[PDB]
Amino acid sequence: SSGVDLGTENLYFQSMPRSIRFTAEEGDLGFTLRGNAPVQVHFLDPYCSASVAGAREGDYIVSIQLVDCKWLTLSEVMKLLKSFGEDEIEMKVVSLL
Amino acid sequence: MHHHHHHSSGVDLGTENLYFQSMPRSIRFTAEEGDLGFTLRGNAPVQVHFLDPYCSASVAGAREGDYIVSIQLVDCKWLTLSEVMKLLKSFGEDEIEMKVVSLL
Repeated sequence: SSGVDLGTENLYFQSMPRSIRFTAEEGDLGFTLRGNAPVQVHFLDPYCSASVAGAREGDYIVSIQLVDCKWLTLSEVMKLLKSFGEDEIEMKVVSLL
Repeated sequence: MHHHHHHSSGVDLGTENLYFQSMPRSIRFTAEEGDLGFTLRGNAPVQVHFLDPYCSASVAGAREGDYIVSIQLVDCKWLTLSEVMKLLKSFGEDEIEMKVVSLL
C-alpha cells in the first residue's frame, strides 16, 4: 500500500480535533498543563480516565464542550476544568497544531 | 470519597513517559534514492510533518510532530526550515543521524 496514503491519513488523525470524554475521578484530573493559547497536556497519569480516553502527553486542548480554548491561558483552562468537579468533562484535543 | 487503586504508581510511569518524550533521541536513517520520506514544517526548531510509515526514518522511530534538535553534532535548534532541508539534502544517500524530541 501507498506510504503517502497512510502517512497523510495519519496526519489527518493527528491534526483533527478529537473528543475526549472523561472524569476527574475524586477531583483529581490526572494531568498537568503547560503553555498558553492553546494549553498543552504535559504530565499524564496513564491510569486516569483522560488517558484511557486517549488523551496523550503534548496534546493541545482546543475546546471544552462548546467553549473555545484556543486563545485561553493556562490559568483559564485550569479554572474551566476545575468547574466540572467530578462531573463528565468533554474536551477536544489535537496532537498536532 | 477517596478510593485506593491498587496498581503501579501512575506518577512514576507518567513522569517516565515525559522523560522519554522530552529527551533527545538518536534516529539513524537513510534517504533511499535521495527520498527522505518526510516533510518538514516550522522554524527553530523544525518539525517532522508528513511521514511515510515505510521510510527508514519512520522505522527508526521518528514520528509526526517530532522536533529536530540536531543532525550529527550540528545544532538544529535555531535553524530555519530551509537550513534544515539543506543540511539533510547534503547527505545524499549516506547515513543520516539526527536527534529528535517529541515534546519541546
